[PDB]
Amino acid sequence: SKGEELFTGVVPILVELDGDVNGHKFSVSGEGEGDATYGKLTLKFICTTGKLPVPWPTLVTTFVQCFSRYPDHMKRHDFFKSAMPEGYVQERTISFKDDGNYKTRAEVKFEGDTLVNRIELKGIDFKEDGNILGHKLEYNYNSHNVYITADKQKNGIKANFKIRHNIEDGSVQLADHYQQNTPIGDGPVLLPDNHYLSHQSALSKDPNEKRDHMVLLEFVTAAGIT
Ligand SMILES: [Cl-]
Repeated sequence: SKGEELFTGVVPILVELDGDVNGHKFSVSGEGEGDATYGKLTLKFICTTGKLPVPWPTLVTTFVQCFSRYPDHMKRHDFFKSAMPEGYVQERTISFKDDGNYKTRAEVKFEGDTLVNRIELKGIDFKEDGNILGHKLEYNYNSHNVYITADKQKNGIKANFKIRHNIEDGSVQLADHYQQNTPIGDGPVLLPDNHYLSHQSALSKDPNEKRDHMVLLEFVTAAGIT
């Protein structure tokens, strides 16, 4: 299909995020590339406003599941590529256990030769010295399964999952994610049977980068259908 064909090699990516959490405003720009043949993503993000006012790991899920590797037998379930190049809107509520929540709305779509993810994020009701605004979360990340179900009435998909954020005290902060995707264009897409995306991530730093930043490498593959 047209959408599949857009991803057969390495595709440049651009990420732009405008955030407001507890009324503290911030912006992040990111860039890198995705290779859906390997399910592989490499990305570098810069906070362009100063220090990020929340922990870099709480933004990982927000900052392109179109680059997941769907196995050949699962190719009829790949909603994300089927919506391209016109793209899809990706909304989430992210509820941090005993703390505030983020709401995000992003558009993921090709703008010429580049896959772009443009996000607005608003965060409310955070504790002034909780794990988030206080920056108590470890700079690391765990593997998660993203359970995908069709959302036929929106011609898209929903997903539900909980991110495990390891805290500096040895405890874990859960970040419950509720996700809804809907195509930007009016035509048909692939509506999947229930399955999951296995996402694995590793966060590092560019020891030559003086700006507040995050380097993120990720591998994402679809599974759950035998
Ligand atoms: Cl999981």
